[PDB]
Amino acid sequence: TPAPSILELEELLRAGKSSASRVDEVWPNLFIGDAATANNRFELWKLGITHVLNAAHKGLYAQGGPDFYGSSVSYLGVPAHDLPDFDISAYFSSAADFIHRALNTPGAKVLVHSVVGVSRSATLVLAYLMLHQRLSLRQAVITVRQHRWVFPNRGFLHQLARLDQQLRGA
Repeated sequence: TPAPSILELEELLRAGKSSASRVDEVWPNLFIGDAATANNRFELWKLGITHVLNAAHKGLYAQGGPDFYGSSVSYLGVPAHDLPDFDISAYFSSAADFIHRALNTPGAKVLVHSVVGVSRSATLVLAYLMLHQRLSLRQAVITVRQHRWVFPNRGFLHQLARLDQQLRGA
């Protein structure tokens, strides 16, 4: 079965959740959210978030230790731009390892976020699902789309389909 075309991807992406929420659990203890969500440390505390992957990080790519004040014990900042020519695939492995290590830690919960929680953040979660949860791209999309409306840009879609080809041997 070949990897899906961009057109097919986009049709898969539009079929799921008609919903606007700021943050959604899309896989056990794994959340995708927006900037508003990431910038309210009290609500992250209420949610039980222990690990934060900012897919729209401003600055150099960087990991962080525990938050000066907040509940977060570990931060990863991926300085992606939401552009089709941006090489987000360079961060798939490191982002996916961060997520994996956290979800294999009893009691941890991970929030991956970006400005609107639609493209940069979802792209990394899709790659995680493919890398570590044995899912094809289509299956990663079907998984996520039930719980949040997501829509990686076409450049990112290409990169995820390349990854789907590499992992499955097309």
